[PDB]
This record gives sequence, C-alpha cells and structure tokens, in this order.
Amino acid sequence: DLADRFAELERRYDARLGVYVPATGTTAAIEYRADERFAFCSTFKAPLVAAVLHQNPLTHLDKLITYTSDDIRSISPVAQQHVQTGMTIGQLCDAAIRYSDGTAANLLLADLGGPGGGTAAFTGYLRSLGDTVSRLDAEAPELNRDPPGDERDTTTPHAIALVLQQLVLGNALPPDKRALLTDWMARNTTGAKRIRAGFPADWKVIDKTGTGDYGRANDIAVVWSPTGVPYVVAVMSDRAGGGYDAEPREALLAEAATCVAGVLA
Ligand SMILES: *C(=O)[C@@H](N)[C@@H]1N[C@@H](C(=O)O)C(C)(C)S1
Repeated sequence: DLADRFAELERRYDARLGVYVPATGTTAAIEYRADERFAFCSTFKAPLVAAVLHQNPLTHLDKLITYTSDDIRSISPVAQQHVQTGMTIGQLCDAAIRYSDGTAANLLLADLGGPGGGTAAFTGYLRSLGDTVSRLDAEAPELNRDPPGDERDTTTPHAIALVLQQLVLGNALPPDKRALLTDWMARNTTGAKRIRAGFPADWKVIDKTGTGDYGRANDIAVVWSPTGVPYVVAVMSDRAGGGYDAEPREALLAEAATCVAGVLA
C-alpha cells in the first residue's frame, strides 16, 4: 500500500511528505498530504519563467539586464559570474531553471514587475491558471525562511502539479514558448538525486527542484514512459522537527519517486 510506504518514509526521515500525481487515462491520481501547504522554495521558478515568456514577445529573451553587487543576496552560481557584463532575459531564465539561480529569479520577478517586486504578478499568473491556492509573498532569500505552518510563499503538491501539467502538457503557453520551458527543465542540473533517481533510465524526466530551511526539499517533474506516456509528479518535504537548520534529505524524494515509479510502470 502506497500510503503506508509514504508514512514509513516520513518516520525514517523525521519528515512531513507530500505527493501528487494527477489522474490520467488509466491511472488514478496519486495523493499523500497533497492538499497540505509546503513552501515553494525554488520550485516557483518554473511557473515564473512561464510567466515571463507568456508576458513578452519571444525576442524579449535577447534583452540585456544589468545588476550590481547588492543584488547578490542568495545562492546564484551563474549571476555572480556576470555582474559586470549583465545577463539577457534568456540567460536569466536558463540560470533560474537549470542552476536555480536566486539572483536570476529575483531579476525575472522584477522584469515581470508590479507590486511586491513582481510577487503579486507572479501570484496573478497562477490565478490565471486556475490555481487559487498558491501564493508568493517574498523573493530570495526570504521566501525559503517562513516558519513551518506559515502560509506565506506556499503551494501544495496538488496545486503545483496541476500548474506544471498546464505549462508542459497543456496549452498555457504557445508551442514555441512551451518548448523553451520544457527544454530548460530537461537540461536541469540540480535534480539528479530526486525524482530522476526514482525512475528507470528509459523514462524521460524534466524537473525543477527547491531547497529551503527547516529541512525543505521539493522536486516537481514531468516524466514520460518508454512509450511516450506522460505523468506529472510533485514531491514536497520538510523536517520541522530539526528546526531552522534541519538538513534537507534528497534521499526521501528519491525513495518517494521510486514508490511512484513502481505504481506507474
Ligand atoms: C531554491 O530552492 C534555492 N534554495 C535554490 N534551489 C535549490 C535546489 O534547487 O535544490 C538549490 C540548488 C540547493 S539553491
């Protein structure tokens, strides 16, 4: 039984685990704590890039964005290396997804614009996709630090899975913008020990991870069977019991994904 397996993993990792896989042709939705709130962490960058793409002509990707020393306030493996030169919107989208670059995402929020440095427009974008649950209230680094239980900067496995489904498999974006988002997630560098670790090599996996305080570790993916049948997989976790400095545990997400893959095979 899946729910028993997910509950075992919670005990093993002293964690709270949430899982959602939306229903398909012949598979029932998989759900475990799927309607409980968990912090977005960096997972918001997938819908953020979709918002920026949707909002502008495709050649907005070529616009140069400049920023300064004081814009670097979070883990930013790419943007730290380009303060002098600036970075194009395309480069920022690439870094935000593939390296989970925090400065890149902050700049993309500012590009999207409006109150809260773009957090309100980001949240409005989710509303336009029928997501009445998720909310973004702060940018990096603040968005990863909300106390366990606090609703700021949260989504649910259920809400984010339905959003990702529309973005990658549905018609939220035109085909050209959709392919840009899909390709970036396909080329993600941060995801190898999460959902990817739970599916066999002949399944395609694209994803966006998030990590935060209180042992937060998330991964949202779209996967395709060896015959091209797609499934959306959202896994979210925290370890409130270890306090603010609780270590995130990727292995928990790998094991949860392995369990899901077992059902979907
Ligand atoms: C977003 O959660 C932010 N903490 C960046 N994302 C994490 C992840 O993607 O797993 C990093 C790469 C640990 S930093």
